[PDB]
Amino acid sequence: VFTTVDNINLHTQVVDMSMTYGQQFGPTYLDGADVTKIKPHNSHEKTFYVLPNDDTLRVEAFEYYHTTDPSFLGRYMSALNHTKKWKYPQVNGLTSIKWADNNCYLATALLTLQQIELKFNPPALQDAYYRARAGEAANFCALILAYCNKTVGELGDVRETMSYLFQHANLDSCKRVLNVVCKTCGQQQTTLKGVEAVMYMGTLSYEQFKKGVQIPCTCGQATKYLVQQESPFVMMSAPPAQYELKHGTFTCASEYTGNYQCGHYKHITSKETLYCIDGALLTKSSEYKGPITDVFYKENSYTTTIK
Ligand SMILES: Cc1ccc(OCCN(C)C)cc1C(=O)N[C@H](C)c1cc(-c2cnn(C)c2)cc(-c2cnn(C(C)C)c2)c1
Ligand SMILES: [Cl-]
Ligand SMILES: [Cl-]
Ligand SMILES: [Cl-]
Ligand SMILES: [Cl-]
Ligand SMILES: [Zn+2]
Ligand SMILES: [Zn+2]
Ligand SMILES: [Zn+2]
Ligand SMILES: [Zn+2]
Ligand SMILES: [Zn+2]
Repeated sequence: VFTTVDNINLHTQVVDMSMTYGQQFGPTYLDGADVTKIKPHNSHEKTFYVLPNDDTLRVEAFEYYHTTDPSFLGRYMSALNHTKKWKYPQVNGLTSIKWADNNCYLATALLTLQQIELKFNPPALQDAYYRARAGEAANFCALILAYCNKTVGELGDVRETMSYLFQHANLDSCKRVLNVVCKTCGQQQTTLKGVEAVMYMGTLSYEQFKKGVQIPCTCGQATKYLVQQESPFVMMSAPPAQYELKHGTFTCASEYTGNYQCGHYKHITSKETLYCIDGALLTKSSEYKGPITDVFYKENSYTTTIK
């Protein structure tokens, strides 16, 4: 019998058939199911996931997941019991998810991550991220739910899910410098780094951010524009409104229709033409107009031209 916390460093233990796994190993999981109350069986003699009970397992658990929350393995194994049953079709060369248990926001996020450049700091996230691009995205979706502290069936927001994931990614080299102009106060330059340098809530178009956005001032309206952007991408979010998506001006977008929270997501991507991925469904179009809430753009190093 093998016990592990990372499926890498395995620990071989000797088991019997009298006591259950709970008494011998603590809460133990096979695949995604809970074999805590289940007694050992013949075909079980394989590797089992156990909650860390010593310092060696606690250290290995942090090295793989970068978390010390004792409930993390439980939330992760509970989500995996559903995600392993989902279907992950290949739509337009991308891995999507067939609709199941309100996974519309998870599918839009999964398709978005396969199109932007991202390096995850937790090794467990990075390893499953690679398998997700290759078609095996069950572990990756389950880990996303665990890190975001969300459960299967819960209604998720794509912008909130991306932000949670961005905080577990290497965005240290990302830098955004803004300039807020105000006729009374003057000019103030602010520098953002990391997660805050790649996301903005207000407008959907990256060009309006470069031209200037009407932002309030402490004295009372100013204008904020982008001076310099050094990031592999930018995420522009705005409340759901009708927007015009043109081929070649963006990478991918998030469509939200329906009421607040209990609504549905769809993924729009710009290839040789505009593609609409709704789980397992694909529709193409030369132009698009609909309710868009998130737009992702590509970037490397931008520097403004206004004094
Ligand atoms: C699907 C879903 C799941 C979870 C969730 O959790 C939010 C709670 N969270 C704070 C923890 C939200 C959503 C969700 O509805 N998302 C969508 C994208 C959404 C729709 C609407 C909206 C308004 N009218 N109608 C008919 C729809 C408004 C907005 C909106 C507005 N302003 N903001 C910014 C500033 C925070 C966002 C977001
Ligand atoms: Cl960490
Ligand atoms: Cl992390
Ligand atoms: Cl609202
Ligand atoms: Cl772009
Ligand atoms: Zn970490
Ligand atoms: Zn389910
Ligand atoms: Zn299920
Ligand atoms: Zn002012
Ligand atoms: Zn849905």
